[PDB]
Amino acid sequence: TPQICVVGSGPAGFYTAQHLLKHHSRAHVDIYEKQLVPFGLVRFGVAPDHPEVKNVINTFTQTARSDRCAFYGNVEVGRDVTVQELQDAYHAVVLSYGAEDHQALDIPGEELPGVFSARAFVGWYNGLPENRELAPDLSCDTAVILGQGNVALDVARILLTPPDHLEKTDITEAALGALRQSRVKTVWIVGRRGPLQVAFTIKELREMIQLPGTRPMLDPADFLGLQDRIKEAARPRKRLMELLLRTATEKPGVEEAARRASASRAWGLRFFRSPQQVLPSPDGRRAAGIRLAVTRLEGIGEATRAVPTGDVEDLPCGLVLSSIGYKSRPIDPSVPFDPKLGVVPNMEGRVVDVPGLYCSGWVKRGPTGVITTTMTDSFLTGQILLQDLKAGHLPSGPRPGSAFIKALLDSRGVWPVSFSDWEKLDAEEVSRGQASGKPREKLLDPQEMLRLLGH
Ligand SMILES: Cc1cc2nc3c(=O)[nH]c(=O)nc-3n(C[C@H](O)[C@H](O)[C@H](O)COP(=O)(O)OP(=O)(O)OC[C@H]3O[C@@H](n4cnc5c(N)ncnc54)[C@H](O)[C@@H]3O)c2cc1C
Ligand SMILES: NC(=O)c1ccc[n+]([C@@H]2O[C@H](COP(=O)([O-])OP(=O)(O)OC[C@H]3O[C@@H](n4cnc5c(N)ncnc54)[C@H](OP(=O)(O)O)[C@@H]3O)[C@@H](O)[C@H]2O)c1
Repeated sequence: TPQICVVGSGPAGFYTAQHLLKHHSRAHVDIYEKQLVPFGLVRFGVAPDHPEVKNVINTFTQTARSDRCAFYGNVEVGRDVTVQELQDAYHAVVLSYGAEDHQALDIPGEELPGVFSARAFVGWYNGLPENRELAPDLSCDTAVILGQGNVALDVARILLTPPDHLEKTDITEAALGALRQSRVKTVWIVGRRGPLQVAFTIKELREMIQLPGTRPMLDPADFLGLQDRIKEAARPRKRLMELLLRTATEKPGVEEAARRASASRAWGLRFFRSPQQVLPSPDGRRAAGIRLAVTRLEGIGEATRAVPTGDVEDLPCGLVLSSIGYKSRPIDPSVPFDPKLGVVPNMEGRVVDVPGLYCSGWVKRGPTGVITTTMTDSFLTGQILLQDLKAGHLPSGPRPGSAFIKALLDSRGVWPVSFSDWEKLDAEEVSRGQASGKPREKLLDPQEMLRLLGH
């Protein structure tokens, strides 16, 4: 009986466990997670107004209910148990811990109150325990978001959606409250390159264009030479550039021009600007604006880069959301790590120079890609592992698995959360939502969570 374990319970951990159980009839798989509950970014990242994306949880639940799979919540690898200890107890270990940081802006004024990263803002409305006291100040009337990817569109969208539409979703009661009292009425999404280089996709661009109660603000002159610099383009991108182009140079209708007429809120895209400094309010207590540098594009195809002209533009606002990407961090200094790419160095999932040690997901390929991309790349890691198994390259001797790790957890006084234990937490979340008609009301205090379980 082979013993294997995974580090992290988001999509890379679970899709890696499903492949192993299906193609090896006796292997046992244990999954370790630092949060008390499973699923990663499917629960704490995907927006609450996107319930259909979260349906992969059903396939995860089936994997976890199998008799050769076990879950161990509330365990922080590299702190409560080290990577070397798991390497000694199992025949193989799979690092799937994602990317827990945000890329920093690194400019004068970033520390001023009213400045936040998108990732801290998303964790706030999604119920991630460490951000439950974020208390963003929504009493200003303008918000500026830096960077143009799908993450930037999701915070602009929760900021501008009429609060009643968010009513029946799983958003936090506390975040819902605060959005009801917000004065934010204008949102700007600022990029350093031009339209041709945006990072978001079409389903997401189109929901923004149609968001009830709002209107779009695109400038006609940023869009010159578009419809020509896109002759040779492939279906995907060209379609996207024509939705942006339509929306920015074509006359609405009698109805659509009137929807735009009575809308209390507005959102716009800005091009050729780069974050230079956050401006302080007269007495310094908060943020009052952002000073952007003017830029010009030099280079060809993908590979184009933005260069500065020497000019500047000051933009007033009371809320700055930094959305220029996430980033992985080293977990345990015994583990290799490349600080330039933000990944664990590897060759098709094999950690460089570390027999028995593998990787899956964002920590294996970088912090980009959707759930389906994470899924199939995880299937690849699992194939390489099972072939290394069958050919005899893993420890050819009996290994204890959880019998040994559980003895250490006990001694250090760490209480692991099992899947049946999650089934209970899950049920309490469901009944707590029953009165307000939400699918659930998320539990946010770890201490209370442990209490509801009997400790
Ligand atoms: C805001 C946002 C919205 C997104 N929306 C979509 C969408 O709508 N559609 C889509 O298809 N994709 C979306 N994605 C992308 C999707 O989230 C990723 O493709 C996917 O979750 C990456 O999976 P992962 O397993 O690598 O990592 P993650 O999901 O991050 O999971 C890593 C897991 O490891 C745990 N962990 C971390 N450190 C440790 C440690 N030391 N010990 C133990 N456990 C640890 C984390 O707590 C977590 O549970 C979104 C991403 C973000 C950020
Ligand atoms: N529905 C979905 O499928 C979905 C939904 C949400 C999230 N996700 C995914 O999850 C992943 C993470 O996304 P993400 O939005 O945070 O990142 P992303 O997609 O890579 O976009 C990052 C942005 O920040 C910019 N940038 C980088 N450094 C900058 C700097 N120092 N100053 C200014 N701008 C800077 C980039 O501009 P530049 O282009 O010039 O460099 C780019 O606009 C993506 O793969 C996203 O697609 C998917």
